[PDB]
Parts: sequence; C-alpha cells; structure tokens
Amino acid sequence: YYKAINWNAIEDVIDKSTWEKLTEQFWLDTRIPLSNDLDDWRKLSHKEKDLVGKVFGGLTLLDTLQSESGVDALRKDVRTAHEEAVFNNIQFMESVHAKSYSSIFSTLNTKSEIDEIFAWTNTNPYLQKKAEIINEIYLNGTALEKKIASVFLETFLFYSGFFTPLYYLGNNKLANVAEIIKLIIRDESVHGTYIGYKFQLAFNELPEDEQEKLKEWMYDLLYTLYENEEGYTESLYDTVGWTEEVKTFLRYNANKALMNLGQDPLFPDSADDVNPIVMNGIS
Amino acid sequence: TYYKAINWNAIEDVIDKSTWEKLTEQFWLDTRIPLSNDLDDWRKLSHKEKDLVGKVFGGLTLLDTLQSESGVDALRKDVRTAHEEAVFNNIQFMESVHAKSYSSIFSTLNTKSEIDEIFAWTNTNPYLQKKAEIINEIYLNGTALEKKIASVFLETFLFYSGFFTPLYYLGNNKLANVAEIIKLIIRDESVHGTYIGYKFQLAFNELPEDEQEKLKEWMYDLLYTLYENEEGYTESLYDTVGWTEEVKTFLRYNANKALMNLGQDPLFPDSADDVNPIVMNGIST
Ligand SMILES: [Mn+2]
Ligand SMILES: [Mn+2]
Ligand SMILES: [Mn+2]
Ligand SMILES: [Mn+2]
Repeated sequence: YYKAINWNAIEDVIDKSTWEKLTEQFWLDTRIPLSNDLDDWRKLSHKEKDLVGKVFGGLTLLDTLQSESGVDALRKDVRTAHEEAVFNNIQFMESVHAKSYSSIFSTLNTKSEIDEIFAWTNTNPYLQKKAEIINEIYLNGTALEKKIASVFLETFLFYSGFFTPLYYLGNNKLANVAEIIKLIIRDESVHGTYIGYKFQLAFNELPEDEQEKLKEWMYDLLYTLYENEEGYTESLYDTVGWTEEVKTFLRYNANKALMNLGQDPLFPDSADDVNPIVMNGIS
Repeated sequence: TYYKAINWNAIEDVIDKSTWEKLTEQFWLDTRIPLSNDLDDWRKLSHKEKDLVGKVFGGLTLLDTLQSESGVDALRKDVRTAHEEAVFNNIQFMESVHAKSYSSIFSTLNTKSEIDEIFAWTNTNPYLQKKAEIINEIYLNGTALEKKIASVFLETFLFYSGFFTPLYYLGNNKLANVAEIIKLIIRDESVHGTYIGYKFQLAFNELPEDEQEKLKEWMYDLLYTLYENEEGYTESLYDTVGWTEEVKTFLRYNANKALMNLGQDPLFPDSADDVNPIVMNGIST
C-alpha cells in the first residue's frame, strides 16, 4: 500500500546534492542582530523609509503564497520520493522568508507603522492581481506550467524588491537587514535551479509538438507579468528616482529565470547595465 | 482582497509563536552526529540482536515517510491560523529529516546488500502495511479531528514499540550516537503531539456533547485496534530476544501520553515504575 523512502537507493543524484545544499543553508531571523542597523535607518528620509516598508511588505505577501499553496501544488507533480522531501525543506524555508520580513519590521517600525504596511499590501492592486494570476496556475495549471510560474516569481519578479536592500548593502547601509535578504537569495537561487532542472526533465519527455505549445504560453506569461511589474515599479521608485535602473535589473533576472528552465536569453541587458553598487551588493 | 500576507506581529493564537520557536530551535541534521564511533559496540552483538535493530528502524522509517509525504499534508488543509500552516511546514520538513536519519544509521552499521534486505522486508510486512493503511485511509478520507487523533496515536504511542530498543541500549551505555539520533526524534515528536493535540482540544470543545461522545467512541475503537495489531508486531519481533512483555508495558504507558495530549484521561494503569528501569533511564538522561 505504501513504500518507505530510501536514501541509499538514489533515483536522481541531484535530489541528494540539493537536500545537502538547502538543509546546510538553514538559517533563522532570530540569530541576526537587526538592532545594529537602527543608526543607519534613522538617517533615512520619509521617502526612503516609505519605500522600504512597501518593498518588504510586497515580498512578505509573495513569500506567503509559496509557503501555503505554492510548493503544496508543486509537490503533486513529483518524480522521486526524495524530491518530495526536498520540497518539504523548501516549503519550510518559504515560511522562514515570510516571517523574516515581520522580524525586520519589529526592529525598525512601530505598531501603527506595521499595520499601515500590511493594510497597503492586502489592498494593493498590483500585488493582489499578481498573486491572482500565479495562484490560478497552482490550482488549475499542469505539471510543467506550475514549475514555470514558481521560477518566474522568485528568480525574476522578486528582484523588483531585492534591488533596494542590495543597493543599501553596496553603500554599506543596513548591513543586517540586507543580510536576511542575502540568505533568502542564497536559498531562492537554488529554488529556481532545482525546479528548472526538474522542469527540464519532463519538458524533454514531452513531444516536439507540445514543447512549442508550452513555450508559447511561457513567453505570454513572461510578457504579462513584466507588463504588470512595470506599473508597480513606477509606483515605488518614481519619487526617489530609480524607476529605470530597476527595469534594467528586472530584465537581467528574467534572463536567469529563462536560463534555469533551459532556454535562450530573451533580453540583451547585461550585468554591466545593472547598477554597479547593487551589483557590488550581489558580490 | 484575494490573498493575505502573513503578519507575525498580528498573532491570533499565542501558542503558534512558542511552537514555532521551540521547533526551529530544535532543528538538527543526521550529518552532524558521528555514527562511526558506534561500530565498536555495534559489532559486539549477536545475529538475534543485530537483526532486531534493522527491523525496528526500517519499520519506523515507513511511518516517518508516511508522515512527511501525506500525513502533515492532510493536517495542513484543516488550518485555523496562518501561523499554524507555517508550523506544519516546519513539522513536515522535520518528518523528512526523521525519515532520512534512519538511512544514515544503516549506511554506517550495515552493508549495501544488508540495507536492501531490510527495506525489502518492511515494504512487504503484514503488520506495518496494514498499520499504515489504517492511518493513511484516515488522512485521505477522515474528517478534521480524526486526522489529528491518528497522528498523535502514531508518533506519541505506537512509534515507541520501536523506540524501546535504542532506549534500552542507551541505558546500558551502548549505541550512544545511534541513540542520540533517536533521542532527537522523540524530542521533536513530543512537541508535535502536544501541538497537534492542543489544536484538537480547541475543535473538540466547540462541538456539542452529541458529537463528542461519537468521536470518543471512534477514538478508543481506533486505539484498541491499533493496540491489538501492535501486540502482533511486538510478538513478531521481540519473542526471540525475550522483551515482548516489556514492550507491551511500554506501549500501554505511552498510550496515556497520546491520550493526555489530545485532552483525554489516561486509560492504562502502567506508570513509569512499571516500565523497564533502564529504558526509563534512556528517556531521562
Ligand atoms: Mn522565497
Ligand atoms: Mn521557491
Ligand atoms: Mn516523525
Ligand atoms: Mn509528528
């Protein structure tokens, strides 16, 4: 009726290495001392403090989705018994990500200031409609179509927000707050590659006919999400004046979202076009 | 409007906070523990004792696999607070760590083909397969309350038929690292039973006495059936080495803790003094 999981009889060699990489990257928000960033924080403007809350607020919401219904839908299309175990680690760390944003708020912000942020996220047109498209794919979509959405979310669209803490890290501002985002990106870079790898296995098993049919919907989704994100980026970054530098940051990460799935790069935006202080933050 | 961002500064149930804290603080991996140091005491065992160890862990491996894949998956869909789902993500991950940890024990102690022999038997066992069938059927079809009772009975009560062996050796100062990796599993499952059993009592006290007398009837009916089948699995293993009646004493004892977590009274009269003293030395050390 049921079969036991065996880590001596490996079916896919990547399942072992990814578990050994994701578990050994385990981290908690309670360890990192956020109180050391308050000296830098209080020397920011209202414009900058407002931006930061809306950024981390947006990421909180998108990491909530992945922990609740994202990886829960992804586990249904699992090949090996080990892969379901690796998705269990992944799903836990998504809850860690979601929580870590609230821990960052508990240092920097007050009671009312937090209620403001969550009131904004729960009512935001861009975010609520973005989760509406992504969660439709998790409930209704196929095995290959869901794996495409998760990679497009966390390896591409999530970098709309990540831009800001990385920018501060380059200038040596808010070193500990960015340290949380650092560890999220350390996890999320492996989240994309593993899904992209498994996507690649089932994609090759699909016949020539149905591959191009999926690629058609792949790029349709990619364009509609970038369409929606451009308006969201303008809302955040206009008054500070980075609107165009975040756009050349999104297209750079779209290329990686393609590359993990096993595709040719669509945009010509290189790593040099990206802000060098942000790119120094990455390094 | 469509979805909700989880806010940990807006906690609904205060035990979500503490259960997350405790379990995350109780994070661990099998790769840390040095199992090669127990090869000195492992090889000082007969075929009667060596064969019992693999059948025990392998049998539990089936049930830690059951929990990680479908068990916590079922429990997640009947969530009260957003934070509870997060706790269950942590729970489900640790259930996979428990499932893996057994493979690390087998790798050090046993050989390639010896591991194939153990896994082959556990997947074709008359007791374990039927035992898992009763539990998974509840997860797939049972209602939000019956699934909580089954997971508590599973890991708080009938898991300890297997835990009796490594706890016995730990009391004799034998198989220390093989005991610690099991010791850590019990530390996690002790908290799981309490948390799952607590959320059970919330939804249990919301029903009228009408539906409470029916569930309690379905509860003890499931208790005695799992106990009777466990007495078959106990006699299937422990009769040669001759600890059959001690495991039965240990099973009746931990059955009360599963009851106590779910908010019910202790059924059996078997206390800590009735259980083997060196096994109780293993739990308290
Ligand atoms: Mn994430
Ligand atoms: Mn992910
Ligand atoms: Mn377990
Ligand atoms: Mn459990």
